[PDB]
Amino acid sequence: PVDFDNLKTMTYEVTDRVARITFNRPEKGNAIVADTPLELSALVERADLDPDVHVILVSGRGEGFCAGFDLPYEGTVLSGKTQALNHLPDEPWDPMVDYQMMSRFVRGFASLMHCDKPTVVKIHGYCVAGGTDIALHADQVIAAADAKIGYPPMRVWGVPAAGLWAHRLGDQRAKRLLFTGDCITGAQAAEWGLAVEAPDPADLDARTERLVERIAAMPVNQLIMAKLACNTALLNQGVATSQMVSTVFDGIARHTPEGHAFVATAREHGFREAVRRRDEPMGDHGRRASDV
Amino acid sequence: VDFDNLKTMTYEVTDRVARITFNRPEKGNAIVADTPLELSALVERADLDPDVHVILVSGRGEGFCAGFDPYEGTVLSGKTQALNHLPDEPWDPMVDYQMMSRFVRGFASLMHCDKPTVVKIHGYCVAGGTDIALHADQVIAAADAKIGYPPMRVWGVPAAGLWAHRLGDQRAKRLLFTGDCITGAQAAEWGLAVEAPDPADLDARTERLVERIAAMPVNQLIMAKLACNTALLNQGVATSQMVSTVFDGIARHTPEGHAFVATAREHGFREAVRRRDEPMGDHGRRASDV
Repeated sequence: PVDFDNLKTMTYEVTDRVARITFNRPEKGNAIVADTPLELSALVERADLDPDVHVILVSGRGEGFCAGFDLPYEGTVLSGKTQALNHLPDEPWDPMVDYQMMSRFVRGFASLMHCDKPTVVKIHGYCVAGGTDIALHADQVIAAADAKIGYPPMRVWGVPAAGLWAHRLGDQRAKRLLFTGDCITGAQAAEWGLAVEAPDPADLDARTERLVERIAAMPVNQLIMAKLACNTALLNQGVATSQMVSTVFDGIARHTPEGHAFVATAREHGFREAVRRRDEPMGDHGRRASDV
Repeated sequence: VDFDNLKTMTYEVTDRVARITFNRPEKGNAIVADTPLELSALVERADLDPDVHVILVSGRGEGFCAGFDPYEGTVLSGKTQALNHLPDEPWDPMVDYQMMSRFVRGFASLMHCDKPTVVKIHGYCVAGGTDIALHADQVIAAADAKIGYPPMRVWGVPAAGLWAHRLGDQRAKRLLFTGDCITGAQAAEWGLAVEAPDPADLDARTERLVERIAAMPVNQLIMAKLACNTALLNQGVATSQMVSTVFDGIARHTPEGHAFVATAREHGFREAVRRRDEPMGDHGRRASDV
């Protein structure tokens, strides 16, 4: 059970009518850990139920919003032992054991889509890999013009479990990114309709505060109705099915020969080196742009 | 939810079957604030237990469920919700939606969970009871069980929004345009239930069904449910549920809804219900002759 007085991965503060959910592992690029979806969904529910909250603002401390997945469950399918056993390469694995695990990460992230009140994600720096599985669920994404946004583990070791790229970008632009693992800038993300605006990084915080203040100025009842109305169209696109099959695919990506070889490199040399070997050949390692 | 101090239902695993059994028979297993919370917590517990293959939901007493029967400083507080049911001031349908949608969210655990869910209906499953039951993957009903949504007559619209998905347009409308109930035998004929044993055989036929499902590997079962649910959810279930939950709030706040409550306060709820149904000839356990 989440303890609001001892949160592990993020902070919560209500200022006037804005509930601020702020990731708090800056030293690790706010990388996603087992408590991340639990804390996110609990805090989103708390904001939903607080009559003084009109809007939820999600952001991260440090150099970027979120770098993706980090490299009481005993006797459950989610136990560390069960999951580790299910990642051995030389024995048959169980994709449904994997599904039960990864679908619950996505379930927690999807709180930003299915909650009653408006959600805003502010992206500075980078929002890559699993970070996008969080961000794309938000109602409004506002990104620094120079932010790096995409899903590089398409190259090896993941398929976006949230399954939202086609819903947020359309077929052609989603395929452009998922067939390459390439990232786009925040500026491109606004041009492509992934973000609602892309202020220069110096103006990001001010434009974000401006956006959330305008939303918070609206009555809660009006906001909830607008969201229900818009979500009828969104969910009718088959979002639930995209997320299910993508979560299955993500488990497959982590268990193919390619996926195991990436993990073997990370085990031997660290995740940083594994990521370097993945991206340096493509010219976009680090904060580098992919020139889409 | 404290698994050692449950208020509305019990939880027991026998072999590979997780039994979630309602435990307020003196109140017809009527739904209260804790019911959706306990249901969804126990369903999750079952999903995560590798020794569980199937979830069996049932009720103690004379029937499955008769329908609807901490949050301080939240929108769900008793004070906030009571204020929102006053007749002579404008009410807020989104304050109501935040409350009723969360009952439905809990009940929808039976649809969205990973493992198969079976509901066993004896006696009755009416009104809010059907908002729970129709989410289950398999419904098995005594041939003489009474099933339907009588508060379509006044004071509700089925918040789960599942009748058209489970019966198709014509049969759903037949029940929702009248508040009539069907027997368990008719539920099987109409595909709402997978079978309708005589009441003396229901428990044995239910154990038989759950045993056949429990004999399958968990991974196979989860995949079958995922594959089938793609088609189910593509019917627009999310939308049906959302709009119906808004409509249920409306039903509770129309002049008709408020008049029903005024009758319940003067004569008691049991008598307000008798006066609703007796003119339609189907009060209590009486059949509707659909």
